[PDB]
Amino acid sequence: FMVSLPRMVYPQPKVLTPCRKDVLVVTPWLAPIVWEGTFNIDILNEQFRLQNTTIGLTVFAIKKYVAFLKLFLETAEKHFMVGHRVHYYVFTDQPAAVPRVTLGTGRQLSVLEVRAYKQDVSMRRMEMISCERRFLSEVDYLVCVDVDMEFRDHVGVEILTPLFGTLHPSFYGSSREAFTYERRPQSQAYIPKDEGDFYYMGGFFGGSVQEVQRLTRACHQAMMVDQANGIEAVWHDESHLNKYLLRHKPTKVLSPEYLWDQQLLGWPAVLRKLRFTAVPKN
Amino acid sequence: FMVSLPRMVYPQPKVLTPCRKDVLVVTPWLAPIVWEGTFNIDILNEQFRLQNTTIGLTVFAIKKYVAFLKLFLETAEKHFMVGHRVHYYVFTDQPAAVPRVTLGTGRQLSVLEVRAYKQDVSMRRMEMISCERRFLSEVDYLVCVDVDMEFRDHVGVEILTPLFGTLHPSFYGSSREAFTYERRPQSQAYIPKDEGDFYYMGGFFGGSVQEVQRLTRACHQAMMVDQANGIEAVWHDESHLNKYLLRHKPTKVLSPEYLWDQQLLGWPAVLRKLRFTAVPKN
Ligand SMILES: O=c1ccn([C@@H]2O[C@H](COP(=O)(O)OP(=O)(O)O)[C@@H](O)[C@H]2O)c(=O)[nH]1
Ligand SMILES: O=c1ccn([C@@H]2O[C@H](COP(=O)(O)OP(=O)(O)O)[C@@H](O)[C@H]2O)c(=O)[nH]1
Ligand SMILES: OC[C@H]1O[C@@H](O)[C@H](O)[C@@H](O)[C@H]1O
Ligand SMILES: OC[C@H]1O[C@@H](O)[C@H](O)[C@@H](O)[C@H]1O
Ligand SMILES: [Mn+2]
Ligand SMILES: [Mn+2]
Repeated sequence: FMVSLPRMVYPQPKVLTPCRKDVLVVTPWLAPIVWEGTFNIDILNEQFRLQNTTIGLTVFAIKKYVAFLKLFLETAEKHFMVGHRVHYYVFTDQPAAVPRVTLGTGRQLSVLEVRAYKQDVSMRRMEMISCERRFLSEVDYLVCVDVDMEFRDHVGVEILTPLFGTLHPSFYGSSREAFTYERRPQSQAYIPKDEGDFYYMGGFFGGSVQEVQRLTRACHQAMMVDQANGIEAVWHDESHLNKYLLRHKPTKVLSPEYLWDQQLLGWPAVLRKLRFTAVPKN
Repeated sequence: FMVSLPRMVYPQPKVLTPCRKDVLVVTPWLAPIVWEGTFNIDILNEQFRLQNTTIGLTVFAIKKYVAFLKLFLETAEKHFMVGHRVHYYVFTDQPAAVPRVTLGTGRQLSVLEVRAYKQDVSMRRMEMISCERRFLSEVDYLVCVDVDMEFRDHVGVEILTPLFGTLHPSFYGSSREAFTYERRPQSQAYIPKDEGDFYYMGGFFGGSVQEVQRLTRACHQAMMVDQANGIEAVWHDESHLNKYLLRHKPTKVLSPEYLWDQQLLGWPAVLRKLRFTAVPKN
């Protein structure tokens, strides 16, 4: 049950003025595409706080990638769901290498030890995410991200929805035939040249716990099939995520504001904010 | 559980071209505003058929308004949720005056006899809608409309969502201070001049059965309070609907395509289609 919003004073939305005219702000299946200027964060904050929403954030830091956790977590503290309940889940082969990061109130961190693999590290995240009962008991939404990243600006409840993917920053202006989907029919991830909505980035997806369990289960089952058949998708888990989201349309799509690489792509005018960005690495 | 969509061939959405640049297509709380050009109905049809969705449509035809049912129902047959399961619920004081209208397969009609009131006819719909157990057993969504209307074009599953309202065709270009909300603080429907997103039309709202029961319960309770206090809102149930939807934001908003009056307002260029329209009356 959702109680009433309180009185709020904010600018009237005007139907005969769009804020954003430069970009597509809704998918053809009526999912919002989240850009700056499309949301009033005060209204969304009220809505989600009235539900006491808890957001879980998963991150893998295996082998040398433990080095990325300090900046990841410190900047998450500045920018990620501030004001909301947050539970970080750090999956690592080196529990003792997890930095001691000071958290704001209502935020917690759990360290989950996993085995290190010798592509497989990236690909095994789906299996490892699909800690199932734990998440259902502890959080409302799961957000699943790469560790070699930093938050530079607001990443908040505007992302939350049953199922979301993020537009890959190298492909948002590309035609579908250019997308690097898996193109071999022998793979479970196969997508023909005349199919596809978007090319989603494997490093930032999420949703409700139920929908995230569904996705990671389906992608892990599809990768197992490929394994059995002696085929490895061109972009590993990302290929499978793309096949899933083609057949199960996300209920929001995040703009490239939410997964950017300023060294490789600069700062185009279409991006008002650079919210979550790649950290330079070998 | 939602099974996979089948392969489909359709135009790629392009992120750096919006279809609609002339109008706001998403609210500041990230609800789509449904205009022609914003949706691919093939994708939406697939999604909703995979769920075997059943849509209930409520209409009141009391006293002389029974005359409007033939055209209402015949045009609903041509345009309303065609291909989906539909259950019409016709609330009337004259069961024998309900015309015999031939229905397509998978569609049914029930006649529910009510008492006629001597404003009260309009206002009592909320109470009468909130047949509660019946709807929960028989339909997935409820759509609640005025009878003095005709379908002229497609009205389909693009509307379905947990909770929707429709932009009133006289006010979609107006500033909020011009909206005819109830302005007396003594009414439960009161909305101050600096509040309000939109002015929703009382003649077309809906949602999931749960959310529609919530709305009609809340509006009926608020009208009872007003009654007890000797105040009748300026626009009756519509005033209360507007207060509800201010405090409980709809998950889609329908454009004025979905409730138009061509005699009073013509056919502006911003309306690509006129889908559900007023029938001329005294
Ligand atoms: O040795 C490794 C390789 C990968 N990863 C995790 O897998 C994610 C995906 O790998 P990576 O970021 O290297 O892919 P890229 O973004 O360079 O294509 C990383 O962010 C880490 O979260 C890891 O923890 N250790
Ligand atoms: O005598 C009446 C008055 C109203 N209504 C029902 O209440 C709705 C709202 O009334 P009306 O359409 O007259 O409001 P208007 O659109 O003229 O302001 C009507 O469409 C009918 O569905 C009715 O059935 N009989
Ligand atoms: O073409 C797909 C690839 O594009 C790269 O820019 C990215 O580093 C890879 O991880 C993969 O997403
Ligand atoms: O101002 C509100 C009113 O606007 C009229 O156009 C309509 O006929 C009324 O039923 C009411 O909605
Ligand atoms: Mn990465
Ligand atoms: Mn009417």
